[PDB]
Amino acid sequence: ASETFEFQAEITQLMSLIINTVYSNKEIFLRELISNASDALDKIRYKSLSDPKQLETEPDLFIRITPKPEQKVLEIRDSGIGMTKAELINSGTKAFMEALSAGADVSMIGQFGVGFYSLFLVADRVQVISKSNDDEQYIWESNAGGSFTVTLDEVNERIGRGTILRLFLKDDQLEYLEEKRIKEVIKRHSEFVAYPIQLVVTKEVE
Ligand SMILES: CC(C)NCCCn1c(Sc2cc3c(cc2Br)OCO3)nc2c(N)ncnc21
Repeated sequence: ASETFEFQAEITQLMSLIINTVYSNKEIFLRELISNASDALDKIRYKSLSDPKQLETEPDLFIRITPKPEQKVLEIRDSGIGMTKAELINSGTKAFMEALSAGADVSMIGQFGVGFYSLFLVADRVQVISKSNDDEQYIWESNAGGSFTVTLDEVNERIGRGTILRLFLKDDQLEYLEEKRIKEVIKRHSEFVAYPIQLVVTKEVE
């Protein structure tokens, strides 16, 4: 039983714009999601200052990137604060689009507070799987269209705490499934992240 919701008008506009743009430096999406992951980790860590038990659901603070080639999927996981069903369901958007019209580089998206949407530069569908200490695990899904769904999660691996951004990459952006490519993008735009960034690589035994 999934629930469907309509996106705020400006958001639907932003997604269409991003998923269709021919912008050339699409790799910036990884910088933005890692940044958001880092932000969520900061949150749970700061919250744990006066409520240590909050960390018990998942003691390790990390950002993990897992390419799943067979499915043409790239996952960006963090053991941050997570999001409840209400948070997933419920700006900076309009001002950013106006900046874009004037010539601003798409890479400024994060400074406008909407960097999450840069994922549509390399993917045409996304599932945000999240588990907040305050709610059950839920799945938020969008295909850049005007509506998104939120479903109680009974199909994905249990997240102790945190969020998984599961990107369904576009057929021409499959390079982001490659370990070599992924590393260089990370090393290039995320040198000062306080959390370990783990890359999960699958290698056939010799
Ligand atoms: C204070 C509040 C306005 N910040 C919201 C940040 C939402 N968010 C984001 S950005 C985001 C996430 C969404 C979303 C919109 C955004 Br923007 O709808 C689908 O889930 N990434 C997060 C993450 N990795 N962990 C926890 N929260 C995350």
